[PDB]
Amino acid sequence: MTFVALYDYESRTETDLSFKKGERLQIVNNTEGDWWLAHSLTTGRTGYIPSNYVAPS
Amino acid sequence: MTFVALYDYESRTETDLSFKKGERLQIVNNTEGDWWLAHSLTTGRTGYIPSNYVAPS
Repeated sequence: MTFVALYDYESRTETDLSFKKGERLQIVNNTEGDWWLAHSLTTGRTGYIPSNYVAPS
Repeated sequence: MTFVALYDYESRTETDLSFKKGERLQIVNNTEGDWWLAHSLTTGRTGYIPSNYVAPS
């Protein structure tokens, strides 16, 4: 349930978490699901998506 | 490899993808890994993290 940061990470947006190597992090249960980088074949746009919003096909 | 959007989603940041129900989406292989919502026990801050940057403990 608990994880440790392996590397420093600096936030790029208002929503990501900055952290230093060694921090202890706990995953937050979330209705959105894991986020994935996705490319829309329909529109050609690309960006992160909430995985609970999609299904295989 | 291909997914279908089950719901409309409007972008909240510069990095997420907006899409409409029915779009076909392809996952992009990514060095960052899936993103997770996490709470730092070390700093008390909370936000999304790249899962490849951490390890269980």
